[PDB]
Amino acid sequence: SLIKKKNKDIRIIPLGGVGEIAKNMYIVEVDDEMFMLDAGLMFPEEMLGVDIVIPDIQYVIENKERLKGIFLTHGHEHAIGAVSYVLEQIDAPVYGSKLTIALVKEAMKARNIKKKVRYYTVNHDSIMRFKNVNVSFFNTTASIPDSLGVCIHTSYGSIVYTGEFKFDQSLHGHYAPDLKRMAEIGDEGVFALISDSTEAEKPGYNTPENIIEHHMYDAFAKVKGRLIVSCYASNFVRIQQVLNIASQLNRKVSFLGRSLESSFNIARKMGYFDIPKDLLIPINEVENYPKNEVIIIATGMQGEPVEALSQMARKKHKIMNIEEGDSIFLAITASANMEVIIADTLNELVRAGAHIIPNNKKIHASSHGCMEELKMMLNIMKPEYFVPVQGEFKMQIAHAKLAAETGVAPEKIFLVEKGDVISYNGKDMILNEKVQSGNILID
Repeated sequence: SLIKKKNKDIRIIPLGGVGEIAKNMYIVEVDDEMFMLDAGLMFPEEMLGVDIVIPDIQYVIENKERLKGIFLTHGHEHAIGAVSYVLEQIDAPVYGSKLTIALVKEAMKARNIKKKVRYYTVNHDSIMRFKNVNVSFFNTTASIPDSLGVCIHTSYGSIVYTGEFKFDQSLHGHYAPDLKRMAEIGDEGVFALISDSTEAEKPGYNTPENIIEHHMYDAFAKVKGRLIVSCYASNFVRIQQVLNIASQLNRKVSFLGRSLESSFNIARKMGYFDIPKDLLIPINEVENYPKNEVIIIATGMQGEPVEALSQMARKKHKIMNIEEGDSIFLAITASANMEVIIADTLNELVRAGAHIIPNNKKIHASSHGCMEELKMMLNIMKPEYFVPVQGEFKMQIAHAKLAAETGVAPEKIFLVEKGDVISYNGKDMILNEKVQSGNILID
């Protein structure tokens, strides 16, 4: 009764999501308990013959008896696309919001994996208790609803992992952030913040979605023929905007691609979308309408939209191809991994006689916090140590500069590569070890 248990050693190890924006996976150890935070995929970067890339988890396998859980922040492919592959190697519980869990189950069914999985749905009131720590959660604002940040409580203070977030006052309901809970976490004491760097190079605030939606309306109103929208199947913000605008322009909407069809059906049943009746049509009926009465939302059979758009542009798609006069709206976050395929696909679309709605100040990728939003998270959390993740190295550097601006000690900011081990022993935080890391190519 007189002795309280107290934590001694911490390790933080990125296995994916640094040096890239995708395949996020962060291992946190507190003494003899290990936690996996996200388990994403990345679509192939000239990688020929690859469908997806997932993190090498050999370090976790070597230590698997200590893995107490996989905690999933949100249902983007870059956060959950590797989960089924992880579960074929190791049997640990999977914690996530009601939507994230439903999406993981759909992935397991799609790969016909029959193994018993221990899912545990959490929300912002859940506190998961382990031997060494407790884990709590808080709502964030992502491009998919029901996203959660993760807070691992230790005797040194909390280890906070944000996942994807932005601060946008126009997003409410299942996108509303837990600002008061975040402030309480910061006030109680944050030992380490692990935060999203994807848009850390961009000044200001990301554009609010109400303004993006109005600009999408203006652009789509000018489209004289068919409109093809290319986005991730997880981009529920964009999908909802397209549905709203379609109804206002007297266009029908149809989906092209397996992951979109499944994610939408799941989410619609769960009540996540506002859908006018008679808006949606099956893809086989699109040819029956005048061109200026249709919007097609297209993603890869796997959820990678640019490859499907390239197939359509080159008249190689199995179901539906681009025709001269089509207009295209491509909604995707830029990365080093995607820039060649994006450039080539845009060229192919122009050669096919399609019109490209610009990627400019009026409309552009608007998820992930820009500099001021990242500073806001830093100022709320007031971390002792800071580990920028979810980005290429230049994005991590930009984010580290923001942390120093908000007052994090520069010697307490760690710039990590895949397989690096940050460790703390109650005295010093060090980066003095590496573990195995790398890319597993799935065909």
